[PDB]
Amino acid sequence: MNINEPSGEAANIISQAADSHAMKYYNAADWQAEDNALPSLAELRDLVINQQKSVLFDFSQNSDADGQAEMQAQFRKTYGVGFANQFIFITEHKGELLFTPFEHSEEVDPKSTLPHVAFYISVNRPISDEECTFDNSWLWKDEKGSRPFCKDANISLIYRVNLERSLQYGIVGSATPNAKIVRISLDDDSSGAGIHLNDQLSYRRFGASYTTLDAYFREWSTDAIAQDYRFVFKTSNNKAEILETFPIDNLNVKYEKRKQSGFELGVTGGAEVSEDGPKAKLEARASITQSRWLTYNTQDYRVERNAKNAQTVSFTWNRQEYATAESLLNRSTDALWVDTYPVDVNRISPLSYASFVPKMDVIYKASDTETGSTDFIIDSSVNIRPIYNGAYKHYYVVGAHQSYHGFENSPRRRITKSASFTVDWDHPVFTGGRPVNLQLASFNNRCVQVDAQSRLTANTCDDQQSAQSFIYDQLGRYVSASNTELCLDGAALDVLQTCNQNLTQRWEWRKNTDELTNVYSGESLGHDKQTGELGLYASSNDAVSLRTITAYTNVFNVQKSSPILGYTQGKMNQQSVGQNYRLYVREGSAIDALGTASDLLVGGNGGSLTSVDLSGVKSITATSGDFQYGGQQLVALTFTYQDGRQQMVGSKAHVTNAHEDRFDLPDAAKITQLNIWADDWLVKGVQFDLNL
Repeated sequence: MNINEPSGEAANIISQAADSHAMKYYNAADWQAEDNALPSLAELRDLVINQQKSVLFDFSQNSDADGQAEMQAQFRKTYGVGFANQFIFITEHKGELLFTPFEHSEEVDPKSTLPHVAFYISVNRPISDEECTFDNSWLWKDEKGSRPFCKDANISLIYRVNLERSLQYGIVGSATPNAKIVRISLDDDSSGAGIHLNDQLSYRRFGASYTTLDAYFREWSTDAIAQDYRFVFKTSNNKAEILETFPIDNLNVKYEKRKQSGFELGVTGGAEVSEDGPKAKLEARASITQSRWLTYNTQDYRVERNAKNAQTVSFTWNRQEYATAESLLNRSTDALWVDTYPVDVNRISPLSYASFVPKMDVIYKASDTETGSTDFIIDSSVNIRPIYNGAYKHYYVVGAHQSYHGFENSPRRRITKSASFTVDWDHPVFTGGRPVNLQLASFNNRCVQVDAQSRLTANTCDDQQSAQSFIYDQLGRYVSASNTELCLDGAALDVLQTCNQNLTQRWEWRKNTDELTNVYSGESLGHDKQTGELGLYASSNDAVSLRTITAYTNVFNVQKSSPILGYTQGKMNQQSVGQNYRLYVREGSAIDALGTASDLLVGGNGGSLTSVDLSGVKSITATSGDFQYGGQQLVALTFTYQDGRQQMVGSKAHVTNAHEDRFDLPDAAKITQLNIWADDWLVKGVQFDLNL
């Protein structure tokens, strides 16, 4: 929905864009008239990542402080991060959202199992000719005019940001922290273009406009280099503190190293350590290492780490090798007739002017009970330094010579590009839980959804909609992802209630069923088969179904693998999906064998052969129950396609106490690997690995 006209500045941005066909414009003032005017997370990801559009958000229409805060809060809640800028461009970078906040149209004129929120922030600061203009002379600065000492100078950087939670896990003395984590990185796999000052260093020669005997008489001003590059990380309040950084110690000159900066987080665990999957309560069960790769080639520069306080850290690439104009001289004395450039610019590494790509890793922590918000500020700068050298004449009696000198008091100019983003500590990703939904199984595609007034309804499932996602916490409460202060309460199931210690807010799954029970009363969660309204029931009846299905959602990070459908038994069989994009299966009363190639089937020898086409599959449903021969057993897999067609392998006829698990494939995702558990008779479980 577009309701308001574009601002004058937005019209300039749209018209000046290099690819205007890929533009998508949104005036944030529209949200006051229509809550659905803003794109949902699914729509924004589809536009930005799948369709490769450039989405422009416009906050410039109304400058009211109350309105500014409301629109920013809506943006922050929906997309995970907030900015205090009039405009925000959103584009795709490394499969994630890249935010480019800016103020003026001139700034953009081209002429696994760990739950975490990932995005990128880009800064692009062209440096004007005036900003690299210095006097042509230092000895005679008022006489020789001025010139630009750089050419097409530019700062272009991309910051990787991760919002995540670490739980405490591990042996005493080596346990992971229990803290909310904001991680900011400039790494090898997502870096921007870097900082550029010049393709090659030129110079200009000048002489004294007066006769000289014992005086400076000649000067050379060389194109500028970076005396330093600096990167400062700050916060708006003390809710966050620096926990870990790389660099940790100062780096020396001529340092060549690719550093793996690993950070250990405690997690609720994947399918390997948590058998119950989506039905598992929040509990630390494993630790994972999240690594960022940082390549250093410091050459002329040492890297100095400075921590002003617990909230601030800075990294400065400081010139150490050939750091002075004097050090660049390759001549010391000469006869007076000699007239030549006394400087060897080959002593200046190209990292100093041609291309510099900084790398660093900053990990902030906040307490596990932190609330409110914090702004994170990054100041990236280059200290532009022109180079001046001079020649001094010496006459004694009957001989003479000149000596060469460097000047270090000459002017410098620091150009800084700043960026700031806002983090909500109440974001559900900071609970450490993997988001899940509550699907009303009597319906085909209905999930529990919370509206703005916290009322509960049944809506078409959208696994990227926060209103349909919950966190199954350590007490068995179902905490809403839209508001972590609200919980699903059996005392009143028409509206979410403030989370507390009451037993009516705690839920327990009945093993090997689709039945979710309330702790206080022992009754089961039921839903009306027509309206979807929730209630507590001691049994099913004509109007009410007691079947609830839960699965992992994609509100934080898109799931790259399904949970284990069925059960694990024996050796896991990894099978890659071939170019046919087809599954081969021998079926009967159950699934005898399953495979990706007609010859390569894992399982038993019986059953009737058939094939399943993976093209257009929207979801996969696994049916299990007590088999005619044995206990709990996977007996059927149902593939549902986007057109609505369904194909089922196996059967449900020879089973009792049937229950289902549903795995929904994300859009534009390809199945590439199958993990199949089977004995000599039947297939026991299957897990799907995806690529996005």
